[PDB]
Amino acid sequence: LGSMNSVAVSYGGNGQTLCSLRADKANVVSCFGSDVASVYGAPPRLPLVGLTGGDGFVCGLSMGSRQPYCWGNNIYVEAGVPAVGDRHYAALSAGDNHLCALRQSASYVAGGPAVDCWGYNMTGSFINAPLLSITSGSFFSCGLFAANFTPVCWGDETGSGVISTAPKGLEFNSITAGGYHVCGILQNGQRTFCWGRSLALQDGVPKGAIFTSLVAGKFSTCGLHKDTHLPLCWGFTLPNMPTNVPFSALVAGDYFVCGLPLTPSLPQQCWGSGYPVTLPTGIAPGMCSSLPCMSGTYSLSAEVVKALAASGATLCPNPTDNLCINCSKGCPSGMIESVECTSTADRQCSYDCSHCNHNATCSAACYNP
Ligand SMILES: *[C@@H]1O[C@H](CO)[C@@H](O[C@@H]2O[C@H](CO)[C@@H](O)[C@H](O)[C@H]2NC(C)=O)[C@H](O)[C@H]1NC(C)=O
Ligand SMILES: *[C@@H]1O[C@H](CO[C@@H]2O[C@@H](C)[C@@H](O)[C@@H](O)[C@@H]2O)[C@@H](O)[C@H](O)[C@H]1NC(C)=O
Ligand SMILES: *[C@@H]1O[C@H](CO)[C@@H](O)[C@H](O)[C@H]1NC(C)=O
Repeated sequence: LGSMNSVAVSYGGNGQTLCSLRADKANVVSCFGSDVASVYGAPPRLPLVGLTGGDGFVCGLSMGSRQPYCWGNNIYVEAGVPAVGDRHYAALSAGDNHLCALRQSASYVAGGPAVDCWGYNMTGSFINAPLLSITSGSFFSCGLFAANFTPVCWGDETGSGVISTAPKGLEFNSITAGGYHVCGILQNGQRTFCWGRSLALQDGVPKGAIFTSLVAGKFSTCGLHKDTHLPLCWGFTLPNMPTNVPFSALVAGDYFVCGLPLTPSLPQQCWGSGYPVTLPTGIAPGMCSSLPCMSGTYSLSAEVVKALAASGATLCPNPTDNLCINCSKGCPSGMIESVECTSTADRQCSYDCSHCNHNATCSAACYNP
């Protein structure tokens, strides 16, 4: 998820691993976490200028050749350097199951593709116009035009709406993509604007917040304040960020966020930013009932019901009725059930940091001072 930076995180079923460019070394990457493939597969002496991560893989932009070099255990992302030839790339961005690479000016041809992408349902060349930056969602990638600074997205739009609902006309300084939404900092005034049919935008942007950079998970978004350089995170199923430590940059996994401290002496910190819950779909609509929800199901809160309800329509015929959704069975890799499924909420998951002894190699989301 997100864009290229000095730090990156892999996430998903294979574990959670934080990779960072060591400035004390020759811009060589060093990783740690539960995604063992993304730790020990890292190139041991390949100088890199940037990093980006996805579901079980991390890709770096080489210094020498300025081409993508990927490692990890994602079946849709090839290990090593993809079939590029002579092209060179300005930036990288990794989604769940795909990598996108913004071509350098020297490798760009007029009226031709600006981005090369590899991955599931994403392998090909895209936007036929120069872009400044690129960012990747779960199943899509976005970018800002060099001409008018307006955003454009490509890929699978299902569940997000980020391609058609893109604010073509607003000019952005930078944009970051979450799992099903995109947030950006406006060029004029540096306000934060987001789009995409996601519960990460259920409450909206924190009032009066000016950020320098943004990162986003599946259903959450974090930002660094302009002055204090302190993190401010919001979104779905988010618990009440480290308030003390200022950061120079952030990076977001699917359900955790890591930050490179502004002070180079202090080590990296990571914290959980939520957990997945079963939500009603077209195929699994959920039971509208006037009575409390039966065992094994929970009453979806009225706030999210209104958010998931179409324009000018109620989700259940009788608005007072409870919408009962099946309780989630289990937690994703690295997390364990912290709270049981009640009649009012789904089961809550937290990252299992109990097996973090010496030479245990636990999740990257468990690293605090
Ligand atoms: C911003 O600039 C881009 C690139 O110059 C524009 O994208 C092109 O717009 C023309 C005119 O509609 C289309 O014929 C092309 O197919 C577009 N190219 C691509 C790759 O999509 C974009 O329309 C401009 N937007 C604004 C608001 O100025
Ligand atoms: C692969 O991604 C597709 C996205 O395609 C885009 O949206 C559709 C509606 C068309 O306008 C197409 O030209 C666009 O490129 C998804 O529609 C499709 O379901 C995805 N397939 C799988 C197997 O995930
Ligand atoms: C729970 O799942 C079963 C089987 O997948 C389905 O038939 C049922 O409708 C679901 N219950 C609710 C309340 O959605």
